[PDB]
Amino acid sequence: DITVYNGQHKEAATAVAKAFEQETGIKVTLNSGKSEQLAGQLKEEGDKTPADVFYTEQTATFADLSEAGLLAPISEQTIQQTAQKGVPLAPKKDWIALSGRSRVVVYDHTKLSEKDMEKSVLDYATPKWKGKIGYVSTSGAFLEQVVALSKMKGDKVALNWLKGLKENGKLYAKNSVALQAVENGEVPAALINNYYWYNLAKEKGVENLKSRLYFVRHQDPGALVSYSGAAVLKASKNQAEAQKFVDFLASKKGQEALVAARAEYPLRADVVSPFNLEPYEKLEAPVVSATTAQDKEHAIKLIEEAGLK
Amino acid sequence: DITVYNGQHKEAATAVAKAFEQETGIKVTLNSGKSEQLAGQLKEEGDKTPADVFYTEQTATFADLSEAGLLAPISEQTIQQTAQKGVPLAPKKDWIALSGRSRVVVYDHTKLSEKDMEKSVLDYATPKWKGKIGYVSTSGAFLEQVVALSKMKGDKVALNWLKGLKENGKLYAKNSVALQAVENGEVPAALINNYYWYNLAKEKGVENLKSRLYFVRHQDPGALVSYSGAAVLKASKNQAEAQKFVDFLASKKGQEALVAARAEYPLRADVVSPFNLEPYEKLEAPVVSATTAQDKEHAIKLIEEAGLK
Ligand SMILES: [Fe+3]
Ligand SMILES: [Fe+3]
Repeated sequence: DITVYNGQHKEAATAVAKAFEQETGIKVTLNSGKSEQLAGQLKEEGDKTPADVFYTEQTATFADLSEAGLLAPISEQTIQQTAQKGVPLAPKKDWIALSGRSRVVVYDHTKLSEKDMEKSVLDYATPKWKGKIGYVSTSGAFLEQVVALSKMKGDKVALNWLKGLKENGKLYAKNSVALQAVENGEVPAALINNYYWYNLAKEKGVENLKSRLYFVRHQDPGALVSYSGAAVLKASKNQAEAQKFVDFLASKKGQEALVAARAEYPLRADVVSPFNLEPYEKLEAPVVSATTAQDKEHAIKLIEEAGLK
Repeated sequence: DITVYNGQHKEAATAVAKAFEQETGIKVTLNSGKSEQLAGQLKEEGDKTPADVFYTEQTATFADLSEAGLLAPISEQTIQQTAQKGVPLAPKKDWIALSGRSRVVVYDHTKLSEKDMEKSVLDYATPKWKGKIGYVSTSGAFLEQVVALSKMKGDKVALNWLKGLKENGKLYAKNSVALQAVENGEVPAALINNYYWYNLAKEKGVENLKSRLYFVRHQDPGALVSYSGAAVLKASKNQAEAQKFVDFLASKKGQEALVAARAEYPLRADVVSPFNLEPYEKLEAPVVSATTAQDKEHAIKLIEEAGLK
């Protein structure tokens, strides 16, 4: 049996866990929490951690752990299975990307049309959007967005964008809350990840939603796709089973289990999401290098500088 | 007017040069030679080089130059244009990949069928292939193959493969010569890059060729796609024009010019090669990280160790 530190949304974890149990008879115990505290805790437990696997919303969360040598290597053959355009590869083969989440703009289509949308994510952080654009600065994908800005456009552009959000945007604690804020009409638009919308649409029927998704495309930084993944703890006592679980998540059955439950992009070529996602290729997402521990600290620095935290 | 140090096959360079001149009225002077000597020479000339642009068969050739800060940065927007699955991105935005070349096995179809081919590139380096498999150890893509082996399979596997080639394979000075050796029946099969074959087929008619291509697929290291690219010299006096030339090579018209002449894969999504190449996606090529200067030295070391050089 194995213990999974779960930084993914609960519905994602349960779905793959149940499937795995069903397929193999290995029981999975989930210890759920926010991707960051979890990463922190693993550093602190070191070789005494009870965790076997760490499953998180953002591969960027693996940077520190990998640098400190806390993660075990995966087979190259597994890694190759989810290697698609834009997907980061762990330099030490000690973590794997498994699903993609797109940055999107959600907006109230009963107040706006595509026609009112911007051609760049940069443009939302302006007075023109004063108190009209929601954002989530504590979001993991928000930080990746910052790193992407900095790498694609440079620090000044990035900083300006942050300062702009601070002055003009409405801050929400979580992506889900931001999405609700649009539906409830608190704000007309918000920057979040794609999956929340589709998920909400399935529960409620798109016909009943005020909100719709807008894709920035044309390789803008705001077209960023970031990835969720997993890693095996070097400290694990149950290597056979831990490895088996990570491999399963990269298999056709594990990808199917995940995509059925959550509107994230599968990374295997032979799996179709049932959610009718906007086709990857049409996203025109830019390719960005993997976020390193140093990239991470740097983005944090900018956020602070802009006075966001 | 600009001066291009040309490490690409002459027919590639001329074709893009002519096109560029035609489109812009800027004259291009080509100084042709082998990608390595050229790279060496640029190091040696430093800030006194007369080169404006360096155009080469293998992006790996840029590693040293970039490390020494000899290359100028390109626009991120240009870089994004050729960023496809598997394509390496320059960490300092100071070089760009422009076309892909696949590793392939060519074989005499009047002596063998696919059925006699191997499922892995590893298997050709065996006694079963004694004096029956041609290889080119001085080839730029050969070195990349070595790096890929080492990164995917580890050093021992790599070394074994090299030693195997040494004992069992027939060595040729160049890819073209290897290809001819198959046609002339000196060897039944050889490891080269895809473009030579297609090019030969167009001049001569496939119906007149003994040789055919075999793709290893399934993410084997022998399914490697490596890339040709260009860079602007930091020392250039003609930056405006040099940059314009690199941007042109990444444009639709520059990619078209190239693919018309040479059977390499375009990297832009809106360009179709007229050569009827095996579709990229069907190659099942593995994704490998960019070759660093250090990777390069390491591969050289293995080659030596195996007694190849
Ligand atoms: Fe989330
Ligand atoms: Fe060549």
